[PDB]
Amino acid sequence: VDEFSNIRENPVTPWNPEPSAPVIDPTAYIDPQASVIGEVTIGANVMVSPMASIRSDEGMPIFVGDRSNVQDGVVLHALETINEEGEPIEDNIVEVDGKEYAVYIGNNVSLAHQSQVHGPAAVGDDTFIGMQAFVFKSKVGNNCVLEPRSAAIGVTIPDGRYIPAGMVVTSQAEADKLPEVTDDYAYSHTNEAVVYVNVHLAEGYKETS
Amino acid sequence: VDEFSNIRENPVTPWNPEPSAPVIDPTAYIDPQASVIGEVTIGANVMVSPMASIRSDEGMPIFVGDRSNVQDGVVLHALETINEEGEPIEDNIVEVDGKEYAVYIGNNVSLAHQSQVHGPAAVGDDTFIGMQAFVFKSKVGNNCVLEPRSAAIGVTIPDGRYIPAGMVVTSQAEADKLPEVTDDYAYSHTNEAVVYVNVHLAEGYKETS
Amino acid sequence: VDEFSNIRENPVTPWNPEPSAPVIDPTAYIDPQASVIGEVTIGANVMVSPMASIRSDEGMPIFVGDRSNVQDGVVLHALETINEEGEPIEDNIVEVDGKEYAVYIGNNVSLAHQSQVHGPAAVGDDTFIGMQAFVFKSKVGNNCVLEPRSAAIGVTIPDGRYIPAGMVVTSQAEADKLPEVTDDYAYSHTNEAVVYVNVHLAEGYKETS
Ligand SMILES: [Zn+2]
Ligand SMILES: [Zn+2]
Ligand SMILES: [Zn+2]
Repeated sequence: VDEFSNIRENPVTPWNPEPSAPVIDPTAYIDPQASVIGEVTIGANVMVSPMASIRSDEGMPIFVGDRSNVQDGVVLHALETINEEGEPIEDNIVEVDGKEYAVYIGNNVSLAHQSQVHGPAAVGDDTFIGMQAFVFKSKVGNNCVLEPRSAAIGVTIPDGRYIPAGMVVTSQAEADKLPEVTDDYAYSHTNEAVVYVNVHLAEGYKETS
Repeated sequence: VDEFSNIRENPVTPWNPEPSAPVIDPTAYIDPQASVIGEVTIGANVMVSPMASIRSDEGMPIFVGDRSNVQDGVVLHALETINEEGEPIEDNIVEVDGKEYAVYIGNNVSLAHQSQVHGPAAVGDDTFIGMQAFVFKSKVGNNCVLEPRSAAIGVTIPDGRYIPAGMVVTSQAEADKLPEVTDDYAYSHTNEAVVYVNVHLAEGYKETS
Repeated sequence: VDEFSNIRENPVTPWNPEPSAPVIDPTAYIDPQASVIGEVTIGANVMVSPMASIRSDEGMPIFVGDRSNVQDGVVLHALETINEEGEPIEDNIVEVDGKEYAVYIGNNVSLAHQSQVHGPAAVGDDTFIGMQAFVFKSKVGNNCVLEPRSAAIGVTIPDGRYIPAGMVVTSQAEADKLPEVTDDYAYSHTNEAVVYVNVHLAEGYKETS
């Protein structure tokens, strides 16, 4: 009757000679119905909600910074980062200040319910990635806001910008023209409130396990 | 090897002094791979499918009426409903005839696969919320239809209207102009059939547990 | 403390006199946190990822061909295929060369993370169904590409075409006009690489169980 572990090593594959187990800070809370697999780093005070799936078995590594949250049904996965010659595929590798990642999720970042960040991708600190939104082959700057159902594919979202709900951004020209987050923007304080809440949820939930 | 309960209390937090466990009608069926947490009310004959996540740990309470269904990977969650003074945040509280809710899902409502209703939100009786659709900060009337991939954010959808597939409705002006459901509309009988089916699935599945 | 099986029979219902258990090739890998229910056929070398839900309890049967993959949070489900007279509802039945299915997923097909194929539907061989995409009441040909967040509802996508990211195709006229996949198209080699990877992941993961 379905006996198993939800935090585990990635399997041996032609691009993964030696398996890795997730490296998770004692202060992070991983829901029992979340799945965390392979070459993953999870930082302090991170909340991982039911049904999230963080799978570092193809592209690796996948890093989630401190005080960030990975909400219900969020998926983190990436395109192959090493070839057949054990050759790093640089096109599928993201570089975040001297360190290489398949997926890099910064500090104080919110991955809201049912969103997905697929590598190669980087999401900078204090950014809110909206409900059902999508990031793939992109670098989202810090202090950004992806409204619900927006997407960034193959682009760089400059620091401090936002993507209106439903908008799919596929070109650098359009990413260059995004609106700026200002004090009066409707999602201007959303991330700070969410981060506050989720740090407190992680602690509350750690006291139930 | 991952030992746990999928129906459980919310954690103690600064806004939740005392934990609550879900209140679920004996005739509802909660799939073993669904997650139901915290201040939740689930009505009679409700079917909750694999991978759904109903989490009342921030905004609360979350109510699902009789004969409604919460399909695979559907997420129900809400913005904080109480502040730091144990102060009710009225902007994040929905009012459904004398009673206050973070998320209110009426009777005979279908939350189709991978949709999401995030509070503050109310969905009126006999409404079909389409596959992958999204409701957030909105009141959807009764006898409505959100086609697949449609969304209602920050609006009121009048009774008897529908939102074409893919359409993101963010303004009251646009919500005011939605088309009416008529006998010949393609989704006119969709909800009644779905409700019929899911009430019967709940009973069938209850006989397997 | 939540004791259960993730691969199981569908329940007895008015349209399902006798329950069926999934028929899964020994070489397929079904993640322990995936759910597979009812009248399902899973072919060889298929990888089913965490949080996927394949549920054949309404419309049936649901078939997934050899060397195909059903990624994280993907949902497969279908509209009722038999009435009250045990009457086959031909409108909700798809025909794939002499055999009838509620959902037919061909060989070497990739159902990428958080996508969904809802029957009646057929997806032809070597097609990539993008992240968060949607197929419902449609026949997607072989060698197609649904980019991330695209959708096909009520149409036939001819062989060798693609749907740009975010595009919702609801009419045969628009499906007739889709662009062709060519050697230089950005997703032209995507499916073959994904299929290669997932066949190898299935084998790797089978060696961990
Ligand atoms: Zn992937
Ligand atoms: Zn939420
Ligand atoms: Zn369905």
